[PDB]
Amino acid sequence: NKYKRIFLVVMDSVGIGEAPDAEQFGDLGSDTIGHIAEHMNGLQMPNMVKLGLGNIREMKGISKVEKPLGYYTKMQEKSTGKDEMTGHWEIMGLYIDTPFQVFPEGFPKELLDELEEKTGRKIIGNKPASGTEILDELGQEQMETGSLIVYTSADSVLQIAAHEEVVPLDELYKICKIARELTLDEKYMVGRVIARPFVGEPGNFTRTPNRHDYALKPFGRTVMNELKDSDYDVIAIGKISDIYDGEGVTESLRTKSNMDGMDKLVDTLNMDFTGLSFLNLVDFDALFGHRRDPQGYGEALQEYDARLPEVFAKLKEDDLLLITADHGNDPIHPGTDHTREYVPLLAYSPSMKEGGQELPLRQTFADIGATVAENFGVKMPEYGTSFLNEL
Ligand SMILES: [Mn+2]
Ligand SMILES: [Mn+2]
Ligand SMILES: [Mn+2]
Repeated sequence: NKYKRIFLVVMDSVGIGEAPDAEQFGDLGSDTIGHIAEHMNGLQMPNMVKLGLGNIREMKGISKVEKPLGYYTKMQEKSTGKDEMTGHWEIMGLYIDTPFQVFPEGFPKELLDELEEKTGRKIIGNKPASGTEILDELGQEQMETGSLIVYTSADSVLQIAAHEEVVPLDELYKICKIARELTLDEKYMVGRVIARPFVGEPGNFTRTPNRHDYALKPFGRTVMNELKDSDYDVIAIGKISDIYDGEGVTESLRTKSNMDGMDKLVDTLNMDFTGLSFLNLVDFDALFGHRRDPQGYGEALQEYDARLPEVFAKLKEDDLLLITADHGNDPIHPGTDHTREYVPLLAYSPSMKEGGQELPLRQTFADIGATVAENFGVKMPEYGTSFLNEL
């Protein structure tokens, strides 16, 4: 092995400017990091700058350095969609023709009609909403009628809420399984169906930890699958295990925040493993990008950057750190959807004594997957070109 451990960090939604095909998606002008930097009157990310973020692209407060710690370039998404699954699945060596859909105006009547026909239940709601908002509005009617509250987020999900005393958990799970079957259809391709049971009285409803998720497996065996099958460790941190529906995962560490994500990364640095530690920092996307909150997004990026020196200190000569993103989600852009953007790529090992250089632009996110596979001597993915030898 060239490297014994690879630490892969997806800064979720942290895009570095509109991709060549951004027009198709209505994403002309999109620039996640750049617009955040302008909002902040300069972003304070000195550690990402030291790695060479500014060498990829100069933005307000983010300048190039003469000697970046590691190698740098950006990646272009090759798959059709810009959704949560597509980006991650491509990173791990796939190509995804069929995008997952989002539903800013709610689900098509055809889909909801079939769900009603199959379940014998009425559906109410059918809108994007937080768990709290939707229960405040509809919790009581749901309790009184035995209907189903169906709602969505800004991502590709169909959520079904029902009071635990009115709809038994096992019946709610059965319904979600029906909904999962109906949404494997490119007319309304849903990434994840989520059971959202709740308890309480009107004006005091709370969602319970009896949530169950119904996700799709990646459309192909991934580099994670190949690592696991070759007896390597694959440690998933945050939503990673969920994103891949556990495929190729040997250990999964739940996280509650970006700072907690960095704590778990540090935990894995302290573990003797051989293979991949794979972190998703999701706050950027979930709390700030979708909510179009550039101030909060900027603060989160500064908080993340300040955690990096400890990571640098713990990396060994045979460790490789890869930092990237999965799509954009520009907090100063119309609507609530992701933006089609290039993503940054930083590749650092303390064994890089002369520092790094610019890499050729990665024509698919799958170049990460290919690099990981080549490093560990496992079957190469169908897509992606390794940059291992460039490091
Ligand atoms: Mn757009
Ligand atoms: Mn994402
Ligand atoms: Mn998202």
